[PDB]
Amino acid sequence: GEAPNQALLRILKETEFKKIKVLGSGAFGTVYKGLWIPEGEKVKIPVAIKELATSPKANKEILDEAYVMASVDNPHVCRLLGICLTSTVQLIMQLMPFGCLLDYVREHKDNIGSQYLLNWCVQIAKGMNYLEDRRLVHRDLAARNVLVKTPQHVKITDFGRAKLVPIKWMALESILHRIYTHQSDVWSYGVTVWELMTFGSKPYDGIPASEISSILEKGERLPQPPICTIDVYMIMVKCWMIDADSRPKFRELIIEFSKMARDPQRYLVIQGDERMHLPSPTDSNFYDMDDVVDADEYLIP
Ligand SMILES: Cc1nc2cnc(Nc3ccnc(N4CC[C@@](C)(C(N)=O)C4)n3)cc2n1C(C)C
Repeated sequence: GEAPNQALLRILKETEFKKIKVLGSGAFGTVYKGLWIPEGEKVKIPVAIKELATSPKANKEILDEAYVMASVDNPHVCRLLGICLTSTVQLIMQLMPFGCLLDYVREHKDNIGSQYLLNWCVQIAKGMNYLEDRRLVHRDLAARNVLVKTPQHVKITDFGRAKLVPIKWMALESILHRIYTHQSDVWSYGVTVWELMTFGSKPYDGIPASEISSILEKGERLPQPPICTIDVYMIMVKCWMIDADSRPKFRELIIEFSKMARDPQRYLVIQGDERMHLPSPTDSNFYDMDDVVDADEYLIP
């Protein structure tokens, strides 16, 4: 029927890695900043360790996420580095030093220009088009689930809902009939773009989740962000059509945003644009430090 999933689930020893500090704590559990020094490899890989109370059902949920996360390999998608079989069960992931895009745009508004915004859109569309190739429906795309490796490199994450509720990011078919397609992820992509273009605003702020279904049914949509030209807003609007097949395809979104990213100032109007600066790996003290290699450069055992 379908193609066999030959992905390798890597089991890592507790002694092979160390927890440095806590990066975040939520519904899932706690994420730690860590270092992974494999076997006798003379490498130090900066990692993020996701950790869970212990219950059999919670372990199933974390192992389902590990399954999906180990099954992906794309420059714009977060891959699972391995798992550690403690009583708790820990997921070892790539350290994304700048955290989530949502908090990033909120904290750096005064230094984010049209080039970065448009490049981010291209990058998310690429990651999403890859998930579509792998026949994978995300079911939770949002600016909080896009992580920042460097200000110039972002990746899609959170496969806790990914298959083969976040109302304000969902397509109408999903809210009304629990239908989830790749075109339903396109609706979520539209909202994510709106979150970036507004510098991290909350979609439909003050409006309760039960009112959203009616609001969308009537024909109401998220407003035009002040920096958006009709060109960019038209794209957002198309991702929010009632007819799923009328919405753009991710491959088309790559093309559309790429054309626009070649002339950013023509599509986004930002006060003091281009005079803006963000940390680049060509900056002083951007990075013991000896033998530190990024996960993207550390391949196989
Ligand atoms: C503040 C912060 N700094 C981070 C550095 N690196 C990662 N690394 C990764 C890589 C892939 N996936 C994830 N996780 C974080 C928790 C997750 C379940 C989610 N909802 O974003 C996916 N973290 C996550 C980081 N965070 C989280 C808590 C948003």
